[PDB]
Amino acid sequence: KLPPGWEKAMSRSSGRVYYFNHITNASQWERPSGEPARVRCSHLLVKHSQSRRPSSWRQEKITRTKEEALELINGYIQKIKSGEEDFESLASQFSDCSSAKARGDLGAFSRGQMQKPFEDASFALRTGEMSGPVFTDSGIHIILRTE
Ligand SMILES: Cc1nccn1-c1ccccc1N
Repeated sequence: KLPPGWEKAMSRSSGRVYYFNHITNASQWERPSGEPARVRCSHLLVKHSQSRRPSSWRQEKITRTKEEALELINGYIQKIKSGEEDFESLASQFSDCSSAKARGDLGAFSRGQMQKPFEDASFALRTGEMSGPVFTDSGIHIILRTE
């Protein structure tokens, strides 16, 4: 079939085939094109009441539900994909991570350093590709592979 991690899917609303990556939670209409020692990523984190540390520079007590966090992530993904908003702008304004002040940049990293779902998505993204919602003990991430 297609590159590993990817599967064919059917749009429930249009009937048109699309492609879904179960490692990055990315989805796209085009058939996907197709590992490095290190990747560089940015991310936009939305925490929730069950986050390992439910606090952030935005909010001393994060109280939103996981469902509310996922809805916020979904909305940010929509605006990034439509081009109304840039990833970096939304990360700076709304990421519950200290990296928000760096437009979400986390720098480069190897396997072994980040939380596993984040690492797997990061290394499965192509350069310049953005993830779907990625879930970790920290909360819910939108990941952008920059290198
Ligand atoms: C995938 C999903 N849909 C609604 C809520 N969540 C969710 C959010 C955070 C952690 C786990 C889960 N299941």
